[PDB]
Amino acid sequence: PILKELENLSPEEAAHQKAVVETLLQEDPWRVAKMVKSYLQQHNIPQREVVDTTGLNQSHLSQHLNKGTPMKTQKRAALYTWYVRKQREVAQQFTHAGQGGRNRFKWGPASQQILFQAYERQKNPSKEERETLVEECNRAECIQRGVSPSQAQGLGSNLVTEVRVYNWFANRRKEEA
Amino acid sequence: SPEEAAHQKAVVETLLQEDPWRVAKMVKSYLQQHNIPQREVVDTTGLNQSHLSQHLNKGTPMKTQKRAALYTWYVRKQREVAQQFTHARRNRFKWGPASQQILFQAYERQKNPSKEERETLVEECNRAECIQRGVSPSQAQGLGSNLVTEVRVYNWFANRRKEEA
DNA sequence: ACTGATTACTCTTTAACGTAT
DNA sequence: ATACGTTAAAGAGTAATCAGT
Repeated sequence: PILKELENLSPEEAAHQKAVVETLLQEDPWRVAKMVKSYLQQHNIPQREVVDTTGLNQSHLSQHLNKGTPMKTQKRAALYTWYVRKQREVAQQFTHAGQGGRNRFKWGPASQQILFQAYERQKNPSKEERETLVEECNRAECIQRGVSPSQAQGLGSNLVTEVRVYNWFANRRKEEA
Repeated sequence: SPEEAAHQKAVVETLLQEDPWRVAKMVKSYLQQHNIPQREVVDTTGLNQSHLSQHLNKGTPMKTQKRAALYTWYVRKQREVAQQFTHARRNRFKWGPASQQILFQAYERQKNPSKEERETLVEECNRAECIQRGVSPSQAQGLGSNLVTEVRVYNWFANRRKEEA
């Protein structure tokens, strides 16, 4: 039971988790709202996940990350709690990945740029052209998350598939009209 | 409405011979003018929400049968509006464009009105709305869910005051 | 009165799907 | 494969209510 014991929280690292939340609760909530959002953009974490896990309101949340819409300390604490825990989950997600022993896919900005330029060359890409974009996009989402491309399976639902690539061109071609 | 019982068939029959995007911009203009929510459409007609919005706003095509259900509702709808304004679905209020520039203009003059300013602004907004729908401002009870009230003016100025954040 | 916090509702956007070649 | 025609899901904007100042 080695890996699951890493997974368990050492009492000291638990006090660190709680300490970080208290620190942010004394910082500018607008300042911490930026980084929560930017992190949610770095890993393309739907707010619905936060709304589901936290118990907050999508609008109050959306308002609080898009604008400096204030929110009471108790509710912000839940967001801050979820934040520090998710950091560990995504860390393991990638770490415990690449080896063998209900979120929706969302196109990341880096991949989007890759795809747009490719659409200019050939709007209806060959299957091999499509696959070569998958890895190139996967790598870009990997380096955007600061992880090695090897741990691409950690992207989870945000893992680019050849089917998803073709769809992008398909919908974007469908948007020609 | 037997006098026009088949006129409406002629309307929808015309409309479906008509260009799809043209009739789509038309109903949206109609909905925007009377501030009718797309919900009520989706509720009565039964077409998919996303499809309707993607069609009324961008030109996404749909089958004539589904298109006919919209046209049938559009023709129908005209009757209730005119009949109800003449008479003089818990839909939610929505501010109409002419009413906003009125309220916005009043904003710079006074961020925090008092009661008498709010209620005078009411009628002014109810005017423009009745005018925007080509009906005498006397028939404002027909605006119904879109009838401006004082509490709404306070809420408007309130919410617009929270803009600072 | 009013700020303040909070929310149900409405709708545009998005990725995905099936059908009929 | 491709085009369509169609849509569940995600999020931001809108109007609103309750309560502590």
